[PDB]
Amino acid sequence: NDVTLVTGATGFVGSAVARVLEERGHRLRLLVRPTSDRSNIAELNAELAVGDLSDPDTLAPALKGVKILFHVAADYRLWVPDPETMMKANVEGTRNLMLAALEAGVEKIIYCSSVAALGLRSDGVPADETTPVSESQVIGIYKLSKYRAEQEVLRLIREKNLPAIIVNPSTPVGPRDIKPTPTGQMILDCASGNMPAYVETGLNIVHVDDVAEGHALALERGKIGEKYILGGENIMLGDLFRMVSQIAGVKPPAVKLKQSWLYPVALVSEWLARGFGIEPRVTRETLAMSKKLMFFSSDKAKKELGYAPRPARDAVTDAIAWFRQHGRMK
Amino acid sequence: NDVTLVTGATGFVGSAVARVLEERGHRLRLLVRPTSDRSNIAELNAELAVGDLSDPDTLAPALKGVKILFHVAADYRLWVPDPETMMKANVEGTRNLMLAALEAGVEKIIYCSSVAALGLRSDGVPADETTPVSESQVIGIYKLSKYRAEQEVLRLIREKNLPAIIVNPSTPVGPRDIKPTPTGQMILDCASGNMPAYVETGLNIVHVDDVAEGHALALERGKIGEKYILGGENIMLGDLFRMVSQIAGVKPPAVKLKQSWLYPVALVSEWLARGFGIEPRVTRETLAMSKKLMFFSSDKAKKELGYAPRPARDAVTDAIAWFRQHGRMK
Amino acid sequence: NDVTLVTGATGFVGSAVARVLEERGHRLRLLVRPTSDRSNIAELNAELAVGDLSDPDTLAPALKGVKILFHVAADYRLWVPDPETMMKANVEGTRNLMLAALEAGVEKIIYCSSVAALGLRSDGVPADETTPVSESQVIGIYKLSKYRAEQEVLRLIREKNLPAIIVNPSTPVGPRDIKPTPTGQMILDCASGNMPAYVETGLNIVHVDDVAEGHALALERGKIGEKYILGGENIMLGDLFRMVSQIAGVKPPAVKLKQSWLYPVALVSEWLARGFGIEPRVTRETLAMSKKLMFFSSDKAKKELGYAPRPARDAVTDAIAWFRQHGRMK
Ligand SMILES: [Hg+2]
Ligand SMILES: [Hg+2]
Ligand SMILES: [Hg+2]
Ligand SMILES: [Hg+2]
Ligand SMILES: [Hg+2]
Ligand SMILES: [Hg+2]
Repeated sequence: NDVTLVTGATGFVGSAVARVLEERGHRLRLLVRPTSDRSNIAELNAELAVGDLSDPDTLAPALKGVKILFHVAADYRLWVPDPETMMKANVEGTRNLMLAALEAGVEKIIYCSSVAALGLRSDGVPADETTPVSESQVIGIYKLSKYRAEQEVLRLIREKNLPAIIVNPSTPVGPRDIKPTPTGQMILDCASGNMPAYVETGLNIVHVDDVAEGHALALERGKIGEKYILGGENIMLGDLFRMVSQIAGVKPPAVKLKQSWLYPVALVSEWLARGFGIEPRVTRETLAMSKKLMFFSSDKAKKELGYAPRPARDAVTDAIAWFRQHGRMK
Repeated sequence: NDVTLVTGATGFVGSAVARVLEERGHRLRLLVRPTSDRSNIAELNAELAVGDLSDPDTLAPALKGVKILFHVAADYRLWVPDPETMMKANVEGTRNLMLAALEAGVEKIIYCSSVAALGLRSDGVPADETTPVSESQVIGIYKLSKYRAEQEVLRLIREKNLPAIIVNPSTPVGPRDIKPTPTGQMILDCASGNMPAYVETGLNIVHVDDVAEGHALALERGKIGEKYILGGENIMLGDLFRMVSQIAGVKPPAVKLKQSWLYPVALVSEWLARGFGIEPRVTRETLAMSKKLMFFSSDKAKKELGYAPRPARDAVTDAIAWFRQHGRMK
Repeated sequence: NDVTLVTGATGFVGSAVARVLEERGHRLRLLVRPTSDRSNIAELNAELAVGDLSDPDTLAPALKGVKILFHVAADYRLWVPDPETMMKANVEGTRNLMLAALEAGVEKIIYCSSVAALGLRSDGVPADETTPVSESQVIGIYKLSKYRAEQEVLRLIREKNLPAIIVNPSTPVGPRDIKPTPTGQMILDCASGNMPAYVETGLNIVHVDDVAEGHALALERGKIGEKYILGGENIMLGDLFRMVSQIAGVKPPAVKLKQSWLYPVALVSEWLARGFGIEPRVTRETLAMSKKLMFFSSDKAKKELGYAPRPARDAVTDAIAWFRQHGRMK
């Protein structure tokens, strides 16, 4: 009657979301995989349900007696040999979960999505929940997957009155980055001195604990059918590495490749594929999309939810302090 | 009773075919998906039906009262980040549409397929509808998708009495190339003096209005179960570029890369994959297939349907003009 | 119920299976695909059921009156342009087949899997049936495919009482390598003097007929539910080539690339991908997995089954002769 189910709780975001809910005193049930590793888990007094999103039979048991569902992705950019197969399984998995929660009579669903599902501006002014997005401008399987999944949730919200509120975190950094996420691995390589080169670009960094808190705020004050960007700070990658290096007491990376220098590679790529009669993975048309800065505003969640992200330097600082104490810099 | 249905009408080939059928006085229904840009369409006075091939349930309404179906590929050679997923949708969609059309009692189906579904020769004698082809000779997802789709149409002709005539256009060029098409893009790069190199290739260029006409002609004179190639001119790529440059009044590109110089990249490609335990995208064997000239004959369509295509010059000349009037070039 | 059924008999590994089953006086029936060139079923005394693992309906017929089933994948490491689609087809073709075998009352099933489905050691001690594996450790699609299909067969064994014994060959070398197999290609490139360089790995080479023997020996002495490695010799790739070259009467390749030299290539690949916003196909984590020697122990098949394979030397010798006689060597 009173159970909060969170999925993806072994992940970086999932577990931080779980901790927040716990300190707010929800009764937790955590869906985990048959495989799965309960390491940043045992910390939580929590019911554990075992299940798997691709098979709707194991989900009803887990959603019995559940009032509130937080759907958080199991991983965050987990590399795989089969990316197209993973995108189908993740899109369908989300659909099964959403339909199952609907069927079990869950009252409120908070769906964790991502800025990767959202649109971009070209003039370098930060994008928001209103920026138009089209399938034809999405560039990789990671983003395409987040885009398709988010579109599924919006279809179910409209066609079937799914009581879902959507959250779109930017790129979370912070302590407890166990696998390291890709952004963690970059911060680690850099803090360690072993990152000689990099390709410039723009991203938005957000403390993982702020993402977490923002999920709780969406449950408390968010409106069914709305998306809310959960960003922190719009930062260039060079500036990020400047901060990492200054905090870690090390030399910043020597080599900065401008994105416009990838143009020739794009061109060669188109010529190789043509010459071989295959599809290029990368083209000039590809580069012109990925050139855009990934800059987002969190103003909608600021006004509408009282979301208060701490600055990017705080997230980077904690992530490094944690990496040092936990042996990751060796 | 008497409606003509046309899919892919927003695309380059689809809308030409649509226009041709209107000057012939057919009543048009356009199968369309929900976000489709309505801009290429407006000039037609057509019923629009929103429907999605991947799903049988949506098609029966779009087929009520339809005497004639033109199934034209939604896109032409559109790069995607999920080529295999799109292949599944093209192949399954075409099956669905074809079953739904049997179930709705459609009297004629013109199926738009491509020379990419057909077999190639190695003596540089132009191939035709008769050239043998086997699934294992086909080297990219794009050609494989078209080969498999056509096989399905052939199966349903043979097993379920599907009343389909098949049309196999070569590579269409001309006005109204809005995206543009990858070939229009080569036209553009070349016309403006920024294609410094190209890999020698041979292909077959057809005026996009000849493809559209050929489609109308196949309905009026073609026999159920027959494939007809709708080509124009077989031309080497360097000759196509020398022609483009002369028309645009610039210097031809002067760096022509032989295909055989790709060997060492194909070698390095196999060894790199082996060293990383993955599948190479490109092998020595791929390269032997890519070598073959995409030369084709339209003799069957000229003799059986009256098809009278124009030279490549007209196609390229018309493309450049349009590109000029609508600001893609000077 | 008299007939021994074998799929993939047209394959390199099937062609060896039948041969050995003739030598044993099983009454054989060979499942065989409508296309597939029937070259190795040629003068075998066998029934000729035509079928396709993709749909259950061609199977009910071919299975009827069959006591013993050997399921051998027909394509050994076949490069394709659609590898994830092929993995789906191989997993489901195996599920279908196994379900049809239940129906038909088959007593014993011999499943051909592969060491690719198994775990690997980091220390370079040969791994065995017992070595732990998880999905996330798995490096390429071929491996993933083999892994998933076996995880399927293990499920049917467990929960539906599939009467299957599992066999895991290492890498087959010998006569009748038609495509060839990627390894056969490496033997041709080597035997002809066309291999300047190679990356150093370890491999387990097994005479293709010893794999055949192993299949039969598994039938006659092996427990339901158990796996059996069917290997030969663990050798470094370099020694393999010295071996191929001496037998070919040619100079060995003299460029041996260390595995650790790919590390900057992995790095470059991660950066180009980040810059182009696509998923890297190869990363430092990939490289760490693929560094491991593909080394395996056959002790279990030796003890439970009296498997006694020959040295790798014989395999290479049988294979080169075959190549020479069929006119594929310079
Ligand atoms: Hg997320
Ligand atoms: Hg650094
Ligand atoms: Hg077409
Ligand atoms: Hg040019
Ligand atoms: Hg096998
Ligand atoms: Hg060699």
